[PDB]
Amino acid sequence: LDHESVTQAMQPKDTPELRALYKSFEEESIIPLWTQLGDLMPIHPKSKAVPHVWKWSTLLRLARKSGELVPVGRGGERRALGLANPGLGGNAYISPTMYAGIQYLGPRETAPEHRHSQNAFRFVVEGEGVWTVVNGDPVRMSRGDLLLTPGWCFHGHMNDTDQPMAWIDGLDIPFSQQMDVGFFEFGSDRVTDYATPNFSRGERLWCHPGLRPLSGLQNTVASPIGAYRWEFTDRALTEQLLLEDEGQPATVAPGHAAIRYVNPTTGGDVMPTLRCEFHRLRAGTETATRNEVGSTVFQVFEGAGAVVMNGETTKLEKGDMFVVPSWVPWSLQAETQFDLFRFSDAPIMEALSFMRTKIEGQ
Amino acid sequence: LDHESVTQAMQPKDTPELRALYKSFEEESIIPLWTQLGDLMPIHPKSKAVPHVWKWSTLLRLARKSGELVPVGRGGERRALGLANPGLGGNAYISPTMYAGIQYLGPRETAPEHRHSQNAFRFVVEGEGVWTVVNGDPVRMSRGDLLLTPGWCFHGHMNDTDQPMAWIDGLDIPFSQQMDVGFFEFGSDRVTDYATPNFSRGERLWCHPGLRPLSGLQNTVASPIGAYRWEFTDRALTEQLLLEDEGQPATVAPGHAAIRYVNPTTGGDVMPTLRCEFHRLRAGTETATRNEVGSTVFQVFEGAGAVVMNGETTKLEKGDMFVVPSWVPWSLQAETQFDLFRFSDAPIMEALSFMRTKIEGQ
Amino acid sequence: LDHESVTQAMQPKDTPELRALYKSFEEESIIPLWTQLGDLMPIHPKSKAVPHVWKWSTLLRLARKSGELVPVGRGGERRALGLANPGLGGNAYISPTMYAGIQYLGPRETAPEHRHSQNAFRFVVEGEGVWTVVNGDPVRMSRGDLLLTPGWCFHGHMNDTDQPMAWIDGLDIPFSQQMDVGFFEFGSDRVTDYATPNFSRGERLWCHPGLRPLSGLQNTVASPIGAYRWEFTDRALTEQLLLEDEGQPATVAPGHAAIRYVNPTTGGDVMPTLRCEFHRLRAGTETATRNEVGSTVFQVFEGAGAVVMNGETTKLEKGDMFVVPSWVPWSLQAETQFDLFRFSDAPIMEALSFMRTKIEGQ
Amino acid sequence: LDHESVTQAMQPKDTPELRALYKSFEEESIIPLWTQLGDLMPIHPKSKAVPHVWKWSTLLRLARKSGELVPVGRGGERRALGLANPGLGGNAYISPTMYAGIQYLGPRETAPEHRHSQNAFRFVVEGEGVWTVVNGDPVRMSRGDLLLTPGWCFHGHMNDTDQPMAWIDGLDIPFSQQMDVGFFEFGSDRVTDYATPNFSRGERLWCHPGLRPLSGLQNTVASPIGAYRWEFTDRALTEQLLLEDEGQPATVAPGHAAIRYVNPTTGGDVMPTLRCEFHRLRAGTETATRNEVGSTVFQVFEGAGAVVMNGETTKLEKGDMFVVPSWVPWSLQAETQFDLFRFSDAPIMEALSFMRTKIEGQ
Ligand SMILES: O=C(O)c1cc(O)ccc1O
Ligand SMILES: O=C(O)c1cc(O)ccc1O
Ligand SMILES: O=C(O)c1cc(O)ccc1O
Ligand SMILES: O=C(O)c1cc(O)ccc1O
Repeated sequence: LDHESVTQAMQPKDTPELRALYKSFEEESIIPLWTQLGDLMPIHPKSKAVPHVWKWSTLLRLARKSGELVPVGRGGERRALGLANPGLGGNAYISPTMYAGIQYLGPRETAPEHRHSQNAFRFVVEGEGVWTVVNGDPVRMSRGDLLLTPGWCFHGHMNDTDQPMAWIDGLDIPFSQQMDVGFFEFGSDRVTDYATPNFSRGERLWCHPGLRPLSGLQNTVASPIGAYRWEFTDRALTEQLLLEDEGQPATVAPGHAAIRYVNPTTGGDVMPTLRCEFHRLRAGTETATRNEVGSTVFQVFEGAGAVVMNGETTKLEKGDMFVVPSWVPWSLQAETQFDLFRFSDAPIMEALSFMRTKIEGQ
Repeated sequence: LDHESVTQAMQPKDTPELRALYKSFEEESIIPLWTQLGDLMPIHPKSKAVPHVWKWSTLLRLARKSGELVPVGRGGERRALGLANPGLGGNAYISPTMYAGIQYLGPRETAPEHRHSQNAFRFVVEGEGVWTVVNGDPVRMSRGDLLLTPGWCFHGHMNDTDQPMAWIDGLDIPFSQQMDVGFFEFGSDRVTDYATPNFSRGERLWCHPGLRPLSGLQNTVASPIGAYRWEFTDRALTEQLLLEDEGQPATVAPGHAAIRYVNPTTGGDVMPTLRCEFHRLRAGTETATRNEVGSTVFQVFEGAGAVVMNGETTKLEKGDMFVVPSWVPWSLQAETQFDLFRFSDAPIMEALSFMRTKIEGQ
Repeated sequence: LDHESVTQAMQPKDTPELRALYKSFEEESIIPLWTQLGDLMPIHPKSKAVPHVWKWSTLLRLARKSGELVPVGRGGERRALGLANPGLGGNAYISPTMYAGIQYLGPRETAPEHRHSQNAFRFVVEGEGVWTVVNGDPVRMSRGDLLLTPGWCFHGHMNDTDQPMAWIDGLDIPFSQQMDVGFFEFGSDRVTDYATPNFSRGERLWCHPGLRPLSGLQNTVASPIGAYRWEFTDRALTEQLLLEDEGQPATVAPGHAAIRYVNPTTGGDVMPTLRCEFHRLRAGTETATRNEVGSTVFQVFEGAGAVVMNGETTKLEKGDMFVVPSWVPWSLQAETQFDLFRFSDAPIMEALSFMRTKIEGQ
Repeated sequence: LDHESVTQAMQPKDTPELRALYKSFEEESIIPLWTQLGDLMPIHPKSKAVPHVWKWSTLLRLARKSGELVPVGRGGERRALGLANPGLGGNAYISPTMYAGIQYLGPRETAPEHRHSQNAFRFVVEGEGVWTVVNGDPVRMSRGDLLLTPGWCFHGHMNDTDQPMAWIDGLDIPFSQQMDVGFFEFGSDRVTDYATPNFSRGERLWCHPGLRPLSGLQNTVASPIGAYRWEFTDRALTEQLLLEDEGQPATVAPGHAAIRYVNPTTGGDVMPTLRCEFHRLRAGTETATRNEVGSTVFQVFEGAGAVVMNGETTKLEKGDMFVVPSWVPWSLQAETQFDLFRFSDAPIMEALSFMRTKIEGQ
């Protein structure tokens, strides 16, 4: 049974006294339950957000043009283009939980030192030689690099070359706004440290596999790894595929290599509200259909193939971004070898025990 | 500095080419960051919900009248009156995270066996001899009793007497709706077990202080205590006040006794999304002003006194309910001995490391 | 295969040069592996301690006589009689991990305020009106009461009546000695607070089922419950048996009711090194045979029946105590209703992932 | 005050009746507390084990000679030379908790596939081209490499060259024997997989910094990293020293670089009972004196310098090994740059809340 076909027993006699009680409800800020239980409590998630794809060539065109018409600054903070879900009523929200944005930084430009409670990351698909300084620690950016900017950490963005750089912001702005959890402070209009060191202190303490500095024995809520570089991400994915060739367990599913970016102090997610993963599918691979609670977003990093969402196949190229709202059945099909970057609100669904998963063949 | 007075550097020249790019934004579901950073990222939480009080005598009048005009049933599920925040745009939400409701159950009436992912509790200020059956386990209800109804547990409500009963629902419906996390199923139109045992199985395994059944060694995400009875709550609060008389640490603050309802398997909160507490202030007590992230709601259980919210003192009687949205400075003043029941979304703010606290004298 | 029948390939030619190398080993503090792998690394635990029973009437006789011949004091600290395992080479160790002792306190006598790192508890089978003061907090003692005395907490013992009292100490002295973990300090020769309050502060904050004081929100490594009283222990066990009569899950095994004493801040064990449980078997009940890693000890609190250890049935009366060393197969058989108190080193085996369990019918 | 000078009040009158009660004690396996509280409960740890150094050139000489006189085999399992503490009564125990051993494996020799509950690691100071197969996964060994062999994992050792190899075993045999926690099984006399792959599967899934395979989302009690290679260990230590040159936090103490080997699924220790660290001191560095609960052991990997234990300076060269029993004050002084490998029983002291630390300048 469901909400579209269950017997509605309460439906009250439309008398003067009834309408007067309803007038009374309006006055006293009361809304009766009966007239809407179903809206409030669906059979399964039925998101206001809608599955949607953004074409990279489109995003690029509008990003370059923004580069012409407007400087990056101080009220607006970033020349960034936020992907707004058609189903979310004009809000700059790619899902109810996440903001997803393309930030363009033109030659020699800078962004200034700020912090907010909202958790953030920067993912670079094309570009080079911009540097984000986090809590004073300059973190070089380049193709394939995930940089983190966990909540309440100072950060600003200096471009060291005559080249523009395009990256994606991901944040829990939509969660943080709706739940009243936001704080924000100012730092400097120049980035705090103009130095351009090829690797960051955080990297240099923390990017040694299976090793922990004795000066860093305390666990952290977010990750101290300022950058997860393309190289390591690439090699991990390749080994998983080589291991598969060799008949050893590694891949998540046949032909489907994948890793999660993690906080090394805990082995858990990079930040309290956001999970990041990277996936490499072999040419020909088609993932089982999944329904998962919460929203995820992917960007095609390399290769060619397709998503299916609610049964609708959309063809996908390098750079394209799509969102799968809560519970929408989704799968991915690689034409060539298909490299994809992923973020979701899953750590929220998981901390609060709201997660569920339906997979096709089980 | 803040968002009302920082220099806005980006403000682009209003040319034809600019307006064309903006037209282009609308078409492609893009919203640029610059025109609204401040809305998105405030200096501190600035909730859409508003501090509000509901007068019990008012809620009672409208609840009784609902008892006349409408039966409790099957589409509408409950004859319950939801406290809607004036600041939340018509939604039946007392805060962005919580639903708060007054449910009236008339003589001999029943509610039927359902379950949903949404977490729930039932708190009885006046009434007797209704019974909620949880996963088949009948749980008697009476003045002062917190009953839990954790997510995904079957539940229905049979009234064993010619008396009406009034209680409050509290749920994370507003969280669960906005985050797309809701599921819902049907059970029976009679409650599953008409038996009326004076205490429930859960109570009888789990309400022995400092003792755990060896058949219940596994930890749970929600509490197995079906009911936290007035008696124990009352005695705890009294002892804390006696201990204070005796010069021993106990009270949270001078004259301010208080306890948190807990999951005994973990010592943590009753449910993943909701904290419940009970407070007893001595006559004359005035709490330090607090700002806390997330929303809380209180109901005056006994006595007389006042709240101050944003500096506005409101006088309060037995049964009244008020909400303090995220970050609104609040304090409480007891005229007589002031007993109050409390719920909040704090376990969410805390799991996700979003919590902060400003207290007056420190 | 095993160590008694595997081929020994290394066995070196007994030449002058070999004996010279062995002489050399002795000199340099070297012991070669080859000559003893099997001693060092058995097929399954093969404890030096031996299953043993102590007859209460025996312990009582020797305790009273100790009462005549010797006062309780200041070097010797306690007039206590420690159960020494025949297999543990003269040490006052009931198992390799635990000390088990019967302490006699005669009329009007006191013990003085000390503390040590070693974790301790006091369990009273017969007696009344002695009081242990813990960190200044007087904790009354009587038949059935478990008192805790966690490591590094000051404690002393005043007897308020013309009656002697007999209880059992349990401690991790044998663990703490062998692992070099012991510290010890002095407090007073009178107990710190001669007052005799019928319940202790700790009880009065913490013994309210499912409730936590807001002044005690921090988790603890040991339990803040100073006393787990007979009443609650008794009622818990009875309810589990009533629930069984009623066809509801409760008992661990058919006719076998049981509870674990717990730290309410965590739901975990009372102390880092020691687990305490209480068991009530129905007349006729015979438990499945178990092998568990680590040692346990039981005292018959009420009733009559038997243990089987390595196949040897021993008949048991009120007060008797037996130990089951690591991995010895054991079971219990109730003739009448059989009440038993239990402690083990299981939290150690469990924290370090050394635990295993073999049960007969599975 | 202490146990050498506190008043001994109990000392009973030596009468016939007293001696008869004592005779009675012996018969009934009772040992009275009074006559020995102080032995049992010292003021601070006073270990039976003694600070001791083993000279590498000595260990090497006896290891080579063992290579002549005896083959590695099947009863004796390993041609390994265990460092026995003079203070531990003939047992092959370097401390009460740990076994420390030097294993010699001659040309073309193998060890066979076994497993035991006891946790183990292999650390190579000099040697190359031996391979330990763990649960079928061949793990190459070379200078500076820590290999893990967590409890209950099959393992055997094949030497692929005409060269001998010398390494150290470290195990919790002494803990496991004394606490009755040991199990042991047989596998094959050839290692299971003669293949010699330059890196192991475990490495290849798990040695990518800040990355986790989605096929390995479950946490583990021991580490899945089969090998922590010299390279990464070396670079980590160097960066910490470069960071210090650059005025950035990194080192534990001035001139004192250091890392802990960790389980990447948790950020915690490599195994439940054993901590491993590596330290690199700058020439001239002298560490503050420490007292720590539990025993540690170090091996000088490179450089030259000294330890001080109970005030006794001993000079130290490449390969030397020393043990610091529980609570012995210790410090380290580098003459040249001083590289050292370290293991301890600290995870035990820490899980059970027995740890304490006294440091000189605080
Ligand atoms: O700092 C950033 O790059 C940033 C970018 C956004 O699109 C939104 C919020 C931010 O703080
Ligand atoms: O079952 C209830 O009593 C209930 C009451 C509400 O006001 C909202 C949702 C519910 O499930
Ligand atoms: O304080 C006690 O009652 C005690 C009794 C013992 O048998 C051994 C150590 C102790 O500290
Ligand atoms: O497998 C080994 O290399 C080993 C070595 C030892 O010295 C002691 C126990 C072992 O299992």
